Amino acid sequence: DLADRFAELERRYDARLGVYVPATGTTAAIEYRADERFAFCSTFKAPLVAAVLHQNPLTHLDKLITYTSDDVQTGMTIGQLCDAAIRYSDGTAANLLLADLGGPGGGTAAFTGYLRSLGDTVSRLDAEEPELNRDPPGDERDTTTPHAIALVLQQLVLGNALPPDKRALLTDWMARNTTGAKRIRAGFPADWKVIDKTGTGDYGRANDIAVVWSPTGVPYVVAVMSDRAGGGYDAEPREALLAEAATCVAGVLA
Amino acid sequence: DLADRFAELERRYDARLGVYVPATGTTAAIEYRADERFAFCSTFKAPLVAAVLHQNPLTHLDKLITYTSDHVQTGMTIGQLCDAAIRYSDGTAANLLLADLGGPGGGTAAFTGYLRSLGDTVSRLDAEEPELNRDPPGDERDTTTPHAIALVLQQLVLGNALPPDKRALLTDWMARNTTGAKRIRAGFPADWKVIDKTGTGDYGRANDIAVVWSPTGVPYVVAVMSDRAGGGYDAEPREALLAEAATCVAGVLA
Repeated sequence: DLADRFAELERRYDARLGVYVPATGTTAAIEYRADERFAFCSTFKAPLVAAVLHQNPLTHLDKLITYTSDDVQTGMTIGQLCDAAIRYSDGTAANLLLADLGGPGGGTAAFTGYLRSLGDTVSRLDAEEPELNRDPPGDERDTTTPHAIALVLQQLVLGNALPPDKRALLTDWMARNTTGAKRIRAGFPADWKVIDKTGTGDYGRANDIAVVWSPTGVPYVVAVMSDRAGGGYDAEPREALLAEAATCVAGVLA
Repeated sequence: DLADRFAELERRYDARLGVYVPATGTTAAIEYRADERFAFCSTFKAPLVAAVLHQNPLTHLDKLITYTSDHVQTGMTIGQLCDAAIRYSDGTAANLLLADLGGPGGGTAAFTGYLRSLGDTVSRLDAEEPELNRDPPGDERDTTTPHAIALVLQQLVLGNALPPDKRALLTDWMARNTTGAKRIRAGFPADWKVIDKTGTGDYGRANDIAVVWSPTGVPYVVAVMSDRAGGGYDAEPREALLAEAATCVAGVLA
């Protein structure tokens, strides 16, 4: 019935839609293709910043980054990179943050390890920007699931994965995100608070992961993922699909 | 007529609009506040990439970025930074390229010097990302003019500021830009080619610089710049102002 409404959205937007909202005390979980794999695209940048915060003292956020270009001091701090990675979905920033995690594969293994540390046994990051938005449909590389990513985001924002000060930094960056106004945010009434991280890619990929707070003060975690493989590489992402999906979710949580 | 239409746009969008289109064989120049200063915002990224290309052999584009704390190789080269800076308007990429061009603290001077070398005596870059989008209205720092930036872009894409292979790289990156669909592109009919670089910032700043080709093969250079200083730091940029301005321009060039 809710399932029937999501199926109608898929029909209307010629798309595959995935939704997960964890249960609360007064609401059942919402799950639609929740264990199907979808490309992360830029949604990984929210947990990425969490990983960097967790692995380092707060002072590290003041570290001005340096690099070498022989197959150099910059004016950029890790904190500035965290801000850019979330609020502007800056890919180069994410690549530098991944490298800051250390380990093999530019930090992709370390990031995947951080997710494992949060009990996410499903998600994987294999490549970095820009390739991670460009895997063909069906490729498991660089994917998560609505279910997986929702439970990660829940621990980060609502749980204890980060101490309070670090948690506040992540929450604020997500709260001031500039890219999500036409996705989950558009589907929830204005008196709900929404913090989010978007993701977009080829094959009509459009994602948004959010923590929303009802007027009554109840937090919910909403993960919506979509793609349009029927259109091939050039399929247009449909933000309005995510907004409409968010509206269905809101109607159930109201 | 045209000046009156731009004035009306300013009134309707509560904004300051600047326009410059160089003359061609069959068309008069278009100029509206063309010599007034506006913040570059990310528009500087196109000339930035030209500067790096000019000062280096094409082999430089293959140089890898290694993040250093004391070494973590990224999957990123100078070429990929060029692609990111222009197509995704990556600020972090721009900052790395500024460092590549002038060294630590020297990129902005090197960039300004490059513009001087192209005969642009007006523009200046003083800060890096993100500060360069944040100067108070009336600060001359980090500004160009529609007139200045149009003539720079003309030399880069249509002139011989760059040798053919380098020129082709810059043109292609601009051609595949993902961020400008609602600005100049939105004002020109679909059978016109549009390559562009956008810029957005605080105080309602929204810019776009483009080279457009008519179906008959005639190139025009279009620079549109806007801000909403009266609304203060948080004023919303209005993309539709740029699209409308572009539509007026297109109607005159058709």
